[PDB]
Amino acid sequence: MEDELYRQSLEIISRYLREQATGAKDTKPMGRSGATSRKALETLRRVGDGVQRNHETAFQGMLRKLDIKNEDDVKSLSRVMIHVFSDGVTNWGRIVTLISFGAFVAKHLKTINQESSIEPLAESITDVLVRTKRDWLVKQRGWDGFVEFFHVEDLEGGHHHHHH
Ligand SMILES: O=C(NS(=O)(=O)Cc1ccccc1)c1ccc2c(c1)N(CC1CCC1)C[C@H](c1ccc(Cl)cc1Cl)O2
Repeated sequence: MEDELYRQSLEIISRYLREQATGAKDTKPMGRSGATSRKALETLRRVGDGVQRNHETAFQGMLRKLDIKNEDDVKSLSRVMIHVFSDGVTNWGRIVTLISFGAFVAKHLKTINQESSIEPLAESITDVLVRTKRDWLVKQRGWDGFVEFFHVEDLEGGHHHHHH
């Protein structure tokens, strides 16, 4: 599961869960390798946000039902996403509906001002995505492949590291 590429994987989804819960789209490329993480946060401003208005009728069917208000309502979902991925589609655009589901669950966790429940929500997506793509994200570089399949808002090109 974990790799040196995982410092560029989890840093896309833990930062976009905070784009919709706290407004933070990031301005400083992320820990270790993170120039691809900056490029992917630019892209999710349109491709992630467009799915918060196309599939959010199904997100409320799993957030009024689950009423996610703890880290225990999130760590129980790390079994579920094994069966949602498998191949996950190699266009990477089908994974965006789980990333924008997680960003709307993170917004319901900021209605009660929690944040230690949104750290395991990024892992319930991404640590389980690199369980089912334990060599396929490593081979395809699927986080750059996500930016190359859209590029709709990465016209700034991301990159140029700051802080860590
Ligand atoms: O690749 C996907 N594709 S998509 O979502 O864009 C397919 C779709 C098509 C039409 C309408 C809504 C989604 C995709 C991504 C994420 C998903 C799912 C599919 N499913 C099936 C979806 C069709 C019914 C919802 C649900 C799954 C999930 C989330 C949370 C919990 Cl508690 C349980 C489950 Cl099972 O998350």
